[PDB]
Amino acid sequence: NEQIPHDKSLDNSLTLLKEGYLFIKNRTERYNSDLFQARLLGKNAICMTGAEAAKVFYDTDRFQRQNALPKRVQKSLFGVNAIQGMDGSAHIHRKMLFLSLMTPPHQKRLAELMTEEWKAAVTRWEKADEVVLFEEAKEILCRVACYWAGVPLKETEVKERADDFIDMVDAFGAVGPRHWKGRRARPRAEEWIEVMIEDARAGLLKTTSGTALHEMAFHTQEDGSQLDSRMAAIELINVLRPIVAISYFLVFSALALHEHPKYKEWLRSGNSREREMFVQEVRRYYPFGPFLGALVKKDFVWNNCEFKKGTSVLLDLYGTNHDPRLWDHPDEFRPERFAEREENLFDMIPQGGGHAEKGHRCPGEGITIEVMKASLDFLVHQIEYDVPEQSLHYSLARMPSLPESGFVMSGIRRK
Amino acid sequence: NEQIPHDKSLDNSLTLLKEGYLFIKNRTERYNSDLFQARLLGKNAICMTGAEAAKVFYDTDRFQRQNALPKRVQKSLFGVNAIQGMDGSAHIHRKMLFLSLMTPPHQKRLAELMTEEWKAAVTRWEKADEVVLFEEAKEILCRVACYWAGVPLKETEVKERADDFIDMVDAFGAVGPRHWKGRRARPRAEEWIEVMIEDARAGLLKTTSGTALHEMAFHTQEDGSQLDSRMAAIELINVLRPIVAISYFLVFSALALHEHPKYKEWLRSGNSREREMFVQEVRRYYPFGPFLGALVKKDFVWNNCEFKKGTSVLLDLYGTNHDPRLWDHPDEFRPERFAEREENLFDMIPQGGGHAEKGHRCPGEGITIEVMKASLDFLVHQIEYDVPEQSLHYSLARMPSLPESGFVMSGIRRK
Amino acid sequence: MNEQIPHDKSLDNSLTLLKEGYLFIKNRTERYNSDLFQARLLGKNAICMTGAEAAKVFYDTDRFQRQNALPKRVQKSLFGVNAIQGMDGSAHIHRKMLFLSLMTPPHQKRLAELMTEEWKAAVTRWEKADEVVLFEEAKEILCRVACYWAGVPLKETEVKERADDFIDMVDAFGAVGPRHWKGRRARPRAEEWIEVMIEDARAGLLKTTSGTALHEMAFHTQEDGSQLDSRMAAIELINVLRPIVAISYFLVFSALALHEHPKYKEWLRSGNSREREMFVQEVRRYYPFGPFLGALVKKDFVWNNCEFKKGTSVLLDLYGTNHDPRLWDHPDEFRPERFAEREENLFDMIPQGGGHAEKGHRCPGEGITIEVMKASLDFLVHQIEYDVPEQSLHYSLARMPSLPESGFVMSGIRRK
Amino acid sequence: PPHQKRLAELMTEEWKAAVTRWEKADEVVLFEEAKEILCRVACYWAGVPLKETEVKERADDFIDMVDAFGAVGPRHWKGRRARPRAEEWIEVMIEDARAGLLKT
Ligand code: HEM
Ligand code: HEM
Ligand code: HEM
Ligand SMILES: CCCCCCCCCCCCCCCC(=O)O
Ligand SMILES: CCCCCCCCCCCCCCCC(=O)O
Ligand SMILES: CCCCCCCCCCCCCCCC(=O)O
Repeated sequence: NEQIPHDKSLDNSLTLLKEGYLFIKNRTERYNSDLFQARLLGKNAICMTGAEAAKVFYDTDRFQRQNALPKRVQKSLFGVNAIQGMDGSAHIHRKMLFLSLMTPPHQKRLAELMTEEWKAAVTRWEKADEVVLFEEAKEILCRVACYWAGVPLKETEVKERADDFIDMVDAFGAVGPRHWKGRRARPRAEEWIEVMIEDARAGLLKTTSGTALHEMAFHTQEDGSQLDSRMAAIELINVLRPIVAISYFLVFSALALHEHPKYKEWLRSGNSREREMFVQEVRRYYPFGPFLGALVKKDFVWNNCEFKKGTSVLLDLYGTNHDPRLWDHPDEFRPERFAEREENLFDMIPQGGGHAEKGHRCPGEGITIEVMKASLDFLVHQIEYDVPEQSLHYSLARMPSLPESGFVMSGIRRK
Repeated sequence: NEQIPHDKSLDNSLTLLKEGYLFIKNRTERYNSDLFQARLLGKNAICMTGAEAAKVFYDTDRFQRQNALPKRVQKSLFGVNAIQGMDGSAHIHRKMLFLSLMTPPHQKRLAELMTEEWKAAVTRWEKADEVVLFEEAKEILCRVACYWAGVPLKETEVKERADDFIDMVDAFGAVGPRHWKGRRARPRAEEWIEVMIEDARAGLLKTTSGTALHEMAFHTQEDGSQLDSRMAAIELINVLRPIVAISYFLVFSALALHEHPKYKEWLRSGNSREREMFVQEVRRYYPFGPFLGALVKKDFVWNNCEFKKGTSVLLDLYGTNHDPRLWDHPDEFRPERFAEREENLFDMIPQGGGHAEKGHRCPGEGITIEVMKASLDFLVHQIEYDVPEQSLHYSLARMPSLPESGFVMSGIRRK
Repeated sequence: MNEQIPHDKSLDNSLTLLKEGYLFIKNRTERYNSDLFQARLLGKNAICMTGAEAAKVFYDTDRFQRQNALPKRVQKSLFGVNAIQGMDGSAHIHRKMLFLSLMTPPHQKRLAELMTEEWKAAVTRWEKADEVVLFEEAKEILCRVACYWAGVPLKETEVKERADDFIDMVDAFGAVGPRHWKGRRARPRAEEWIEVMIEDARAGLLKTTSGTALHEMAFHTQEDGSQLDSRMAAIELINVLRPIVAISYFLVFSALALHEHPKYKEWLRSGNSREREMFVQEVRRYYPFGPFLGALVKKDFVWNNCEFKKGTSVLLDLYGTNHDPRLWDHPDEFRPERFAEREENLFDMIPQGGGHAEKGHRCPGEGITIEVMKASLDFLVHQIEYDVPEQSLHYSLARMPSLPESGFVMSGIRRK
Repeated sequence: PPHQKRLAELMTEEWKAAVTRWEKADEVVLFEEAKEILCRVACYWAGVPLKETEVKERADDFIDMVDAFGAVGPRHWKGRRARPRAEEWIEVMIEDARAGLLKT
């Protein structure tokens, strides 16, 4: 009873597990429409793609994030009742706290700490037979994130803290044991950080003004009250965990360098401009965030479709980032496409669209870019290495997707 | 005043632990009364026995089940706040859900799956030195129950899941370590099944209409709302666990065939009619459910006893099944006593009395009988085996009870 | 307001309290020449005091309350959540009478005698062992005796685990990091273990005996006649079992005192119960255990030219008061003879609290602690001879609680 | 007879001391108490050092050898595994005693 296409399959959630990052795109292509209806994740939903749909998706008067996604994502990736599900001035108030910790001075400090760690790892890498970049990245990022945040990290817990952080990320689009590893990792990380929050509030743990642990421990909401120690820990996890999740992008950028070697000498000849272009294309080209979920706040009409209050809407991030209407040859890795490109908040949304200060767009975008640029500079200039025979293939069905090998490296030598 | 027999001892709960299935009958015999007063399980109680008392016990205007038993039974056998403690229209509404899953077609299906599994196990049994029927029964029943319910069950977890189910059953009448194993097994099973409920509601787990997992996940109460995912998991476990608990009756059936071999050829020359009589006598003769607890809902007088509102009342299941006024030679195993016998809902109550549709009587009675008939048919026609030297003794003080050896078999060969 | 009252203005005072421990308050009362100073401690603006006169005001229940006084960390490790230590008013007195009813002189005598038989039985094994750690031996014996006297079943294969969980809770009350987390994990294990007992008892499924701690906690009724929650009843029973095991600290300090002051061995041997009580009291006064106590100002009042505002945190220095030269001549010296002909006072000797135990929060186990210490000291003096080999007997005044590092390891043990 | 008397008197002291522990226990298995007491008494009388944290495992190893002499299968294999552990544990004592590094 509508001109809006309707997928009437009742197993669509299971097909989403089968198709992953291509579920919405396969159907927007099939139905010749930027939007279609489908029962997904237990809700009658509308899936939409494209920059114009992203513009509507980020209209906070038309869309809310509360109760948008199933509880399984909060219990694994986000944390229960955290910022991802907040709306109104309360969300903006808490969003300002996250943004205050991810300013360019923070981005520069984090990238510089990573540069030091990469250079120091060379002396052990030269003595190893093989090195898995994903494993080295997750442990370096965990060590750097905690140090930069004032979070104590003993050397005997680095691997278990980093694995717990990655287990949460690796579980957001999974069922069965991969999803359960994140469900068990989250309570350990929350208990671990909440103790620091309580010790800090009693003065029994030294904190430093301007760092994430201190600002989370002593942040006050709009009513002047502090966050519950568990919520303060959860929101600190929403800083430490995604910094470790940069490991995925670091492996993808290394895979892109390997699969497209002409950009290797192109990066050496250039400077930070060419590294940023490469890093932006890594974020646009490779999969990470599949889609975003929202609920319709008030009845409205857009693109000849009636959005009723309460219906779930999913915005295809991967499809928008591979839209031929916005990107020429979208399925090709071409860093040159970002040369002299005007800033657009809705055609490139691997970490969200719109304004971070007025919406749910990722505030760690700058940190992600600067850490990637520094890690790319290290791979290009500091060391030479072989990429031995391995399964470099990554599955689009799997969410999040990662090359099975993890970019194993051998024959590592300093330049 | 009452002037009804009164056991004035203060350690009666400890005496119930040492006398078990005979505690109520020892005192009804001693007091020459169908009922007596006593302080049991921390409550001033009245124990009663006989079919007439069973008729009164199942008057839902006179009796309720809410708050009738200590919390220890919920936290081990039943689950907290499940069907066993419900009253009124809400209980009948949930009771219809269970009954819809245990109709004769379900009984036939479960019995047929059991036959197929028994026959396949012969190849393994012929190669083994000894086989413990109890351990084989619980694992087969667990795999058959989960497959029939639509509950996924990996081969690497069949033993643990079946052990967790049996631990809950083996703990309902225990104190100390035996009871604690059921207190620890219950949260494991609830968490295991609850994940399935939430995954099914999100469409991420395939379910099939008419199976237990589906019907529990999408059952709606009187107000049209579905159960909490934990409640739905608890009530699904109230289907899976008692199916595994049939292992007790299967072991007792083999013990009856061994201790009274005159019935082996009697069953051989007979058919389903003789298997019914044998299976029914196994349920009447051997102990399983000791007694049932209820609370007096309103003041009433029965058998010259004034039942005050709120007092605890225990109905002797075991003693009623061995009542010489209802069964000739009640302490003898005589399957022929069920030859062309009319339906009586209160003289034979090993799995409750009254109407299962209008009360708390076990809805799995038909499933239990049909699975027992199939397993008995298998032991009689399909294999020959030795019963080596073992302790086949079972204690009437241990609740639940089981032959100590578990009817270990050897020399197994197909026929 | 209180600009005259001295004021430590450091922002890291909670961290300095961790590194100074039992000496944090005395260092500043000596520094400021005052029984009173202000400081931000444990996340609250506080006033620290010391001396017998300060203790008198601290135990004025109209001026001070215990609810919300300490951080929740102490409840989650030592006390238990919402237990007797944080209660005020008639409800506190009611539950306090329950504890006192289990720690009367008949209970003190029973526990002390149970200790004596266990010490004597241990000699047979001690003679066959190369070395014996008194701290490890005490906590096991104290746990076995406390559970037996309380009616708490204790399997032989769980004695070490239960005793370790009790000490983990005690050893964590003044710590941060791993040492504190051990108590944070031990408490749920102990609470769950005891709560099943409370549930089985209330159902008649576990035998209890009137007059024993397990029975009295399981069937204690509040002012409104209702029973405690099964979890709360277990928590308060642990507030009896655990502190009995905690006597292991005092037992090691007593043996440390005999070794470090050998002249009192013959003094005790040539004496009787009088000299043992004097030695035991001096062990409690001289050695550290209870650092300070916390309370909230119940209502506005003025004392010692200081304005106490309702809600402000106040910490009473137990250690410093016990070493106050105004009350004890040569206070930093172990002199058991100082307790001969000592007038009984409720505010100058406060290692386990001050005031009246029946009208305040003073430790009701003081009598049990003394009687068990006397019997243990009697055994160490008359029953056995032993060597104290080379070991680290040092105990840090910054570590809360404190213990000689070795735990007074003994060797060459033989009967007398 | 002097060695017999000494071992019996050591046993007597151990039985008497055990009563304090037995009075607080719900149950006591005589076989398990006898094997541990005998192991401690035998080692002490022999001059063999025996830490309290190893009494159970040393006594278990001793009984495993005895309980295996007329058995086949797992019961016999327990003794076949306990013997190398006990032989190695005692040969180190012989080694140290002959070097004067263990008091005898
Ligand atoms: C590895 C690279 C990253 C990717 C692909 C990514 C992606 C995303 C996506 C898709 C969202 C949801 C956006 C929305 O709802 O509109 C998000 C939100 C968020 N991200 Fe990231 N992110 C990354 C790195 C980071 C880092 C390193 C941090 C922390 C320093 C971070 C912090 C956050 C926070 C706090 C939010 C919630 C923002 C809010 O709800 O207002 N992210 N991110
Ligand atoms: C092994 C044989 C079994 C025995 C001895 C047994 C016995 C009992 C007893 C004594 C009750 C309590 C009756 C009452 O309160 O009046 C009961 C209830 C119940 N049984 Fe069974 N049962 C058996 C098998 C099963 C099986 C195989 C299932 C599931 C397929 C099952 C499902 C239930 C349920 C759902 C209830 C609760 C009914 C209600 O409260 O309305 N039982 N059973
Ligand atoms: C025999 C073992 C012990 C038992 C059963 C015991 C019991 C208790 C109880 C029940 C309380 C709470 C009283 C209240 O809040 O009203 C308490 C408080 C206290 N106990 Fe003990 N105790 C024992 C040994 C000790 C020892 C050896 C010390 C030495 C450090 C000690 C020091 C304290 C302190 C400082 C308080 C707090 C006093 C206050 O808040 O005013 N106790 N004890
Ligand atoms: C099939 C399950 C449904 C899929 C749920 C998708 C969850 C949307 C959020 C994805 C954000 C990307 C995560 C990057 C790492 C981080 O920021 O923690
Ligand atoms: C300590 C006294 C016992 C407490 C009262 C026991 C009441 C429960 C009786 C239920 C018998 C049937 C249990 C087997 C089937 C199942 O798994 O549910
Ligand atoms: C940050 C320092 C903690 C504050 C001090 C908390 C209470 C100190 C006094 C209690 C000492 C009692 C310890 C032995 C008895 C017991 O086990 O309760």
